[PDB]
Amino acid sequence: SPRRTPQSIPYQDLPHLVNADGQYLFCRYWAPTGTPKALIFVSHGAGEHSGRYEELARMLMGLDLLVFAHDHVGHGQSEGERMVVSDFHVFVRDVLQHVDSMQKDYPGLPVFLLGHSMGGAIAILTAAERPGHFAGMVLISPLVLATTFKVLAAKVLNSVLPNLSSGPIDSSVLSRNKTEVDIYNSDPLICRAGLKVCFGIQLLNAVSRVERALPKLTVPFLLLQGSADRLCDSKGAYLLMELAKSQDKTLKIYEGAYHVLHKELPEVTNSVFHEINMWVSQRTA
Ligand SMILES: O=C1CC[C@@H](CCC(=O)N2CCC(COc3ccc(F)cc3Cl)CC2)N1
Ligand SMILES: [Cl-]
Repeated sequence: SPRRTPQSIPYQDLPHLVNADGQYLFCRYWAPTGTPKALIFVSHGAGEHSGRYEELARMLMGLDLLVFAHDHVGHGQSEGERMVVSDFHVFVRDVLQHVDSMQKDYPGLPVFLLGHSMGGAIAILTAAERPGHFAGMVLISPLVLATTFKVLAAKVLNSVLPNLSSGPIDSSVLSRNKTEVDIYNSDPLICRAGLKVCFGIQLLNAVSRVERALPKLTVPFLLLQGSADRLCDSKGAYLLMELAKSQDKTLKIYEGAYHVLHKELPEVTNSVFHEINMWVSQRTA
């Protein structure tokens, strides 16, 4: 019996790769016609999948970039227990595998990363693991940072039952655009389950690792952040601008905006799209 997605579609029918753990990841490509100027991997966030970057990805392909992506393990059309991972580094390992593959097939080309939220944390750790290799990083409200005993309490019963959950990601604080909160609450590829303690700990490892990595980054980046984000605190973006050694770093703050700036009120989203577009054009031209 052919291996199937968690939505029972056979992987022989979809673009895919197999990770070091023997798991199938669903892959997604937007290739320009004629020869590409650069490569860019798009790294999605927690609960979501590659499909949510359709718009951004089409805009990047339109600047003649080869845009590729995959669903992280335990997300989207990829394999694994939903929103669980053996160590956060699996995600980074899997991005590097996909990047190394794409580079083999398009040698010469600069490679960029775009990440949102958890996908931004993965973007940072990926660049930090191959210092000097990435041409640029586009970070949309990356996970860079919530109490002390809830931290200490987690790893206590991470031994007992780590399959206990806290609340789901609260969808009302995702975007002031209610159409996009509706779309989020409707997408059958989005896992809206509670946050498992075991996943909660990996997210804490990620935060911890990202903070140790910040002082070591040199990669150019564009950092977009909402001031009223209840999921990834604005202070994290300020901290990344403080600690990164990158000679080429830009912060744009969207006053009042929630977490998902690429799916916000259209004044914000159109700005987000325009800024990413200008910043990538200037660095591929
Ligand atoms: O378009 C979209 C749809 C989905 C959204 C992205 C969501 C995403 O990736 N999140 C948001 C929640 C954040 C929770 O963080 C923690 C939770 C518990 C914990 F114990 C320690 C941490 Cl650090 C992690 C990252 N954007
Ligand atoms: Cl890691």
